[PDB]
Amino acid sequence: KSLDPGLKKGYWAPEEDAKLLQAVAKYGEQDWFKIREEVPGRSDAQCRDRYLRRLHFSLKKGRWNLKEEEQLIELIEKYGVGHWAKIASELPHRSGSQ
DNA sequence: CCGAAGCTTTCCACAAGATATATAAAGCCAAGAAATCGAAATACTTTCAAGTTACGGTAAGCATAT
Repeated sequence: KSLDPGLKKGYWAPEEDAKLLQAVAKYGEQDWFKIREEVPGRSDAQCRDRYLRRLHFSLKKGRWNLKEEEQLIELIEKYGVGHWAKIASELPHRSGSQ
């Protein structure tokens, strides 16, 4: 992911909407190294997390309403702290980075 | 009549030798098969590198309420 003349460190998504999303219909959630052979300027390490955190559907999103604090309480009540402990290994897509 | 120059081989002698059984106990040497075991190569288990994906850690620059 460094010292590579073929990678691009941009911030926006130039042609990423077509180069990266086609794999959704092409390959499964495995063998990401097959994708970088066709998409230039993108590395698999960042592409995995980009795909995951961009195409996820089940996330706690929206405005902080009068019912979300109970959701946070029941989330931190499942196993413990969750953010950095080992219990994050079983949390489905509830990684600490988010 | 004085002087000068030419022991290996091939056969008779016939009295011994040679090749022949025959037990017969005894161990060994000696070549041909049958059984046995050591070296190991073409294979199987496991070890060990080597890159690689699932799973996160902090941190930085932009949207919007007060």
